[PDB]
Formats: sequence, structure tokens, C-alpha cells
Amino acid sequence: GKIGVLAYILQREIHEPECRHLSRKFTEWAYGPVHSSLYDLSCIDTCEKNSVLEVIAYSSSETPNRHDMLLVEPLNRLLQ
Amino acid sequence: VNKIAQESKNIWKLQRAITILDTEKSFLKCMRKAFRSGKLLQVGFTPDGKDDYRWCFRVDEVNWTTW
Amino acid sequence: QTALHIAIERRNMTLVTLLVENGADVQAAANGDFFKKTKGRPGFYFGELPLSLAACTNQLAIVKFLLQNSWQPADISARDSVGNTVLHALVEVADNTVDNTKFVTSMYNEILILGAKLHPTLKLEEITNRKGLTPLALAASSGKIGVLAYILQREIHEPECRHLSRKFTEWAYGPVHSSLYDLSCIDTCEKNSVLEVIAYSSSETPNRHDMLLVEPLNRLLQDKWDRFVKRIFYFNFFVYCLYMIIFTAAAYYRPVEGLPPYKLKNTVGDYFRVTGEILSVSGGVYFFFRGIQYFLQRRPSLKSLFVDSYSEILFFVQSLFMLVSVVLYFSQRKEYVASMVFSLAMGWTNMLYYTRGFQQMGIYAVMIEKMILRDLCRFMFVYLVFLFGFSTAVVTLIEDGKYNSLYSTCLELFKFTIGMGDLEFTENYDFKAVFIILLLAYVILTYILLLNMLIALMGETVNKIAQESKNIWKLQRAITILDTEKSFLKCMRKAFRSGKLLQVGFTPDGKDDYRWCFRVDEVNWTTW
Amino acid sequence: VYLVFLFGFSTAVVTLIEDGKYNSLYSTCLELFKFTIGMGDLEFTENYDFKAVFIILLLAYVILTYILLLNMLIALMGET
Amino acid sequence: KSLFVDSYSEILFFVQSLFMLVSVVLYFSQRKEYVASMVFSLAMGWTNMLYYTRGFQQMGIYAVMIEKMILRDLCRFMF
Ligand SMILES: C=C(C)[C@]12C[C@@H](C)[C@@]34O[C@](Cc5ccccc5)(O[C@@H]1[C@@H]3C=C(COC(=O)Cc1ccc(O)c(OC)c1)C[C@]1(O)C(=O)C(C)=C[C@@H]41)O2
Ligand SMILES: C=C(C)[C@]12C[C@@H](C)[C@@]34O[C@](Cc5ccccc5)(O[C@@H]1[C@@H]3C=C(COC(=O)Cc1ccc(O)c(OC)c1)C[C@]1(O)C(=O)C(C)=C[C@@H]41)O2
Repeated sequence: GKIGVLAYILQREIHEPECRHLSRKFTEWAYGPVHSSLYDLSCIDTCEKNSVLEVIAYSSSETPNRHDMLLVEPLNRLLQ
Repeated sequence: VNKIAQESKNIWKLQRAITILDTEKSFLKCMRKAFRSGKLLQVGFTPDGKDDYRWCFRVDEVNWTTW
Repeated sequence: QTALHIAIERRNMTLVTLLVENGADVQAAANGDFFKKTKGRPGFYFGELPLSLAACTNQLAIVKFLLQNSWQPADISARDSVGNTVLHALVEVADNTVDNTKFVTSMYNEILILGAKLHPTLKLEEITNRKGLTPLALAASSGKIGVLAYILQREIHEPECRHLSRKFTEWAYGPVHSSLYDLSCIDTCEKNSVLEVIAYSSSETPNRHDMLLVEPLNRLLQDKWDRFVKRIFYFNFFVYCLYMIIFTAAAYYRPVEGLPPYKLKNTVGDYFRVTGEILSVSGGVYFFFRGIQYFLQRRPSLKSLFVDSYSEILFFVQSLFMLVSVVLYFSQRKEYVASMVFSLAMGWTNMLYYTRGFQQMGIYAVMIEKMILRDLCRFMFVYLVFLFGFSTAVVTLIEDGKYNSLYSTCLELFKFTIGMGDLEFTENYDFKAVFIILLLAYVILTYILLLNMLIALMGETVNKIAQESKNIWKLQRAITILDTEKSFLKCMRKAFRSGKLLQVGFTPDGKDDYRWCFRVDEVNWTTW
Repeated sequence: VYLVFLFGFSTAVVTLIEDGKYNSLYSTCLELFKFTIGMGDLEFTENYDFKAVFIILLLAYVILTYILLLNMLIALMGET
Repeated sequence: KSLFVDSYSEILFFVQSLFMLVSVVLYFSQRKEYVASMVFSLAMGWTNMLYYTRGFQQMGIYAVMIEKMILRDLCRFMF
């Protein structure tokens, strides 16, 4: 339920040489207030065992931000 | 109810997510289309000379703040 | 999209200068789907033109350069694919926040000043888009309360731009001062008066409740009310009360012989009865055609039909029940009674329509409308699920009794809700323990849990909609005013108030401007 | 507001009733008022034709007054 | 402990099915008490319809409140 760390990781963008591959969010274009990103979605949608969606959905209900963690941009858009 | 209205507001989304995962796990038809977003080349330049395909998902967003 | 759009949106003054110098087209329209409203897809609408692009982005220097450069001046009056000019675009980009309103109104004013200085004969604010909306009408329809509030009381203190003002200060003592508001296209105009645009809003408009608090509109509506409309409204209410009394009396003394229509007897009471029936049917026809007129004029979209125009639906349905009753009456079917009573019931409850427009009692009817549409419907779905589930269980358990049917057992379980549940209404079963356990579970789940949950949820909704109802009062008063003025039944011109006064008499040219100003004295005890 | 609802539905019901014991504004108004105090009979007469109309009117009156209006009164009184 | 504060709807659907199967067993065991089981399943079968109201922003709140109230507040009040 570490919503802050999760929101950081899922939206991480690193603007420097030799570390762009570490990013998970990539900005293609941005005109006004509107901009189009690409999110990695490795281990969010599907993976071997612990997809993020599967981990959140099957949380034990003691997890603090289980309700709010799905508001993080890539997950909310992916689920919709 | 005055204290749990806020929680229920998002429990909506949570239950929708649970429904989605169960539907994808059952699926009853050997369907692969449930895996969305397409296999795109993101950078093409790892630390070595290989190119990376990472199944990226496009999200356009509009924010009227932080000008 | 062209290089000029990129330079402007990148905020590159130098590149914009170079591109204009090199023959860039300042009228090039970026008319891709990305640059349109297109609510189902991402995008950014800005009016499609470099000038509107600069204006919407709060780049005043580029606006001035594009308007008055040496190489290619921009057409201040040019219109995009929607017909929108720069000012329409500026109205579009507003979002009613403090800084957004600040810069948008500043840019709007600066564009008006520049338009006057470059084209004194040009009236930007009269230009309409493809929907027929001026920037004022667009701001009114879209609920941009900040822009509307700016425009309606705009006062410009400089030579050769006083004619652009809409508010003029005649004299000022201390906290008190007397102004004149322009009232062009507020009170009346060709199509889109501001009052008509606000009143007939689609109920998704954000500030439709609050926009009528803006000083000139609030004062104008109160003046219209007191001078003209209050008496007509009370007369209409009185006539409706008489109509419902006549309808009630005529229905109450209906004859009880079979097979209508009933032969008229040569006696006084029957002449009064048939007279009342004729008046009742007449009122039904009147409301039927009034409802059709409403629907044709407004054309609600089958979702606005109930969340708005609710009272018009109820009046129309009343008239439909009346007319169906008439048809059955002359078709020699007693079932006309079945129709008539429904109309009669509706006819009385529609009296609550007239309580809206009173700041204390109208809130009650507004709450009834909102509750019935949303919260009662959701509650009744859940309740009916419980009721039907347990009724089916109990009637399955009962074997060959008096009840032994979905109707009887559903009614008997419903009686628990109204505090009349028998709890031993039958013994025609085996397993008394099962029967009583089912009944106790149903009682606890509905009577104790669900009803108190309903009380709590209704408390929350009432706490949340009292604030909105406080202004919905004034909104309904405005709607009443506009309908009364449109009907008017007497060819009266006095409804057009405020008198034809001279503001300046000195436009950019030698003509004089009479603009139907409205005097408003205001008192402010703050900002000393 | 309550008396508007009560009178409207009382007039409807007494119009529907034909030549009964009740068949009068006073008796039917009193009988419908009994629903407010948790004593509504709900089958207080059969002297009509169209039982469906009668029961639909009574159920609509009950839902509008007993369930909606009284709880709305509770909410408004809480606010006051 | 998670069995009721979470997975509540799964418990209710499972209990419905248990009542159904007990009814079948009693039915073929030549006991009329199968009726006693069946009606409970029938009642549960209808109220479990509320499971499908969750996942709708407006309707689902009602069922969520029912779940939480039954588990906590109604139990304390009823004691
Ligand atoms: C949703 C609308 C179309 C509605 C129209 C009719 C059939 C109505 O049943 C309802 C359905 C209903 C029935 C029973 C309980 C709740 C809801 O509610 C209203 C509608 C419900 C009402 C509620 O009372 C009011 O709305 C009065 C009123 C309030 C605010 C207004 O602005 C207003 O303007 C006309 C009228 C009373 C009835 O019209 C009535 O008297 C009878 C016989 C049935 C009621 O349908
Ligand atoms: C605690 C659980 C295991 C529970 C299971 C059964 C026995 C139940 O009795 C209860 C005990 C009870 C009985 C009577 C009043 C309150 C509580 O409540 C629920 C449970 C209580 C319910 C309440 O209705 C609901 O929970 C519907 C529902 C709401 C939210 C959901 O996510 C849901 O998913 C299935 C279902 C209805 C019954 O299942 C029902 O229809 C009968 C015959 C008894 C009710 O036990």
C-alpha cells in the first residue's frame, strides 16, 4: 500500500543519457496542457506471478491505500 | 455512512478491477485480445546494442495546471 | 499545423518574427481533429488560428505583433471552422479559476482595445459563430461565470474606448454609487439573450445557479418580478387552484350508473357537473398543447428530459391521463375512471410546481424532485430485491393456503415496512422455525437496517443540495419571468424596462449611442 | 406539502370508490392519514372496480409520504 | 479473519450453493425438509443479485454500505 512509491515508480521518467532505459514513462509530444505518454506496463498487466493489478486486487484489506492505488494514472486508464 | 462514503467512492473502482481480473482469468474461449497496448519499440538502445520492445501503453492526458 | 503555430506555442517570439517576415500565413488554420473539441478524444481547441493561439496562451506581445506588424497583419475578425473568433476561443478556454479568469479577462480587454484602435468601425462582440452565439452568449451558455461577470460590468476609463464599456458610473458618494448597465443582449435580442441562454441551459452548465447573482441580472430579474410578473404568477396560481377545485368537484360527483357516456339530466346539479367536466377537459387540452409547445421549442435529448424539465413532464403526463380518460369515456368503457383519478392525483401534486420560486417552500419541492429522480429510485431497487427474494422464499414455504401467491405474500411482507406486519399471518406451512426465521431476517434487514440507512443517506444528500437549492429558487423565478414575457396574452410592450438613455453620444464617429441602459444603485461597505 | 399530497391522493381514492362505507373525503382522508402514524390498513375497502388502480394509488401515496417525505423531514429537522 | 471483512460476497454465494446441495441431498433422502433448505437458497439467490450492483458508481455504494453495516454495526446493535 505504499501509494507514493508506487506512483513514483509507475510514472518514472529520467532525462539523461544512458539512463533513459530505466524510465517507465516516456513523453512523445506535448502541445498545450495536453501531452501523450507511453507507460511501460511490464508487470502491471501480466507477468509470471505478481502483476500489480493482481497484487492490489487480491490485497488482504489491511493495505492502507488499496482503494486509492488504482487512481494512479496508468492503472486507472488501463482498467477503464 | 458519513465516514464510509469516501471509502465506497473508490471501492467502486476496486471491485471493477476484481471483476476484470476474474474475467480475464476465466475467459472461456482461448482469447489473446485481452492483452492490450501493443508491442512497441520504446528506445531501441539498452546499455548494449539490443533494442527493447516493452509493450507500452499510450495515455494522452490534459492538465490545466503547472504552466 | 504550421511552423507559425509551433513557434507561438513554443513561446518563441524571435522565430515568430522571422516566420512572419518570411511570408508565413497568419491565417493558416490548424484544423486537424486534435485541434477540435472532440470530447471523446484528447485534444486542445484554441480557435485554430495563430492569433487565437497567441491569445489563448497569454502571449500578449505576439498578439500585438501579429495584429500590427509591417509584413502580414492578422485579421482580428477571422473565424475558424466553428465560426469562432479569438474572443470565442478565449471564452472557450476559461475554467472559472481565479488566475485563469484574471488573465483571460485581461487578454479579452486588450484584444477589444486593439480592435477599436485598429478597426474603430468593427464590432467584435456582435460576431456570432455557427451556433449563432456571440462571446457573451457563449460565456452564458457554457457557464463561464468569471468571463460573464467580467463582461457584464466592464468599465473602461480611457479616451476612444469608453464606448466599449457596458457599465458607466454617473455619481458616487461613499459606500453608495449609481451605475448604468448596457443591457444589450441581456433583456432581449434576436435569438440568444443572456437570460434565455441561462434559463434554458442544459443543466450540465457549471454555474447556471450562480450566474444570475451577477449584479445586473439579479437586479434586472428582481425588477421584472416586482413590476410585471409577480401579479401574473399569482393569477396563474389562483386560476390553477380554481381549475383543480372544479376538477375535484366534477370527479367527486360522477354518476355511478354503468356504461358511459351518461345522459344529461334536466336538473341544476347535472348542469354544474357537466360544466365542470367540460372545464376539466378544456384544461387538459390546454396543458397538452402547452407541453407539446415546450417540447418542440426545447427539444430535450432523452437524458435531460427528466433531470431537467421535470415539472413539464409531470404536467404533460397529467394532461395525457386526462385525454385518455376522455377517449375511454366516449368509447363506453368504465376504465375512464382509472385514468381520471390518476390525473386527479397528479393535478394536485403538481400544485407543488408553484411553490418553487419561493425561497423557503421551493426548496422542499426541489428536494422532492432530486430525491425521486436519484435516491428513492436506488433505494427502491435494493428494497424490491430484498422484498421479492423473501416473498418468493415465504410463498414457496407456504403450501395451499389463503396466501400462497406472490401478490398476497408480497403485500403482506410490504406491510412490515409501514409498521403493520402481522408476523403470524398464516400457519399453512411446515417448519414454523423456517417461516419465522425468514420473517425475522427480512424485518431486520429491511425495517431496521435499510430504512435507517435510507434516513442517513437522505440526510447526507439534503446537507449537500441545500446550498444548490438556495439558488435554484432564483433560477426558477427567472424561468417563470421569461415564459410570462413570451406568452403575454395582451400585446404588451411595457415588459421591456429600463428606458432608452444616452451613454456617451460620441462613438469613434460622430453618431450618438442610445443603448437602453438600466440604472442600478449599489452600496458597498468594504474596500475603503 | 404533506396536506397537498394527502388531499390529492384522498380525492383520487374517494373518486375511485363507488357507493361504499367510506366514499367521502373525511373517511378516506382519515384512512390515508393513518398510514403516516403506522396504522394504514392498505385494504380498508373493496367497494371499487379496478383493484390494481386502488392499490397502485395507495402504494404510491405510501412511498411518497411515508418513505420519502417523512425521512426528508428528519433530514431537514436535523439541519435546522 | 479476512474471511468476512473481505471476500464477503464469495462467502454468500458459496453459502447459497451449500443450501442448494443440502436441499438436493434431503430431496433424494425422502425428507420434506428439503423445502426448508431450498427457500433459504432461494432467498439468498435473490439478495446476492446485489453483488452485481457493485462496480456501478451510484448503485454499488448501497451494497457496500450494506456489507459493512451488517458486519459491524448491525451485529453490535443486535447484541
Ligand atoms: C418520475 C415521474 C414521471 C413520476 C410521474 C408520476 C407518475 C408520479 O409517479 C412517478 C413515479 C413514482 C411513483 C411513486 C412513488 C415515487 C415515484 O413519480 C413521478 C411522479 C411523482 C410524484 C411526486 O410529486 C411531485 O413530483 C410534485 C412536484 C414536485 C416538484 C415539481 O417541480 C413539480 O412540478 C410539476 C411537481 C407524484 C405523482 O405524479 C402522482 O401524483 C401520482 C399518481 C404518481 C406520481 O413518476
Ligand atoms: C453474515 C453472512 C454470512 C450472512 C449470510 C446469510 C445467512 C444472510 O444472513 C446473515 C446473518 C444475518 C441475518 C439476518 C439479518 C442480518 C444478518 O447475513 C448475511 C446474509 C445477509 C444478507 C444481506 O444481504 C446481502 O448481503 C446482499 C449482498 C450485499 C453485498 C454484497 O457484496 C453481496 O454479494 C453476494 C450480497 C441476506 C441473506 O443472505 C439472505 O438472503 C438470508 C436468507 C439470510 C441473509 O449471514
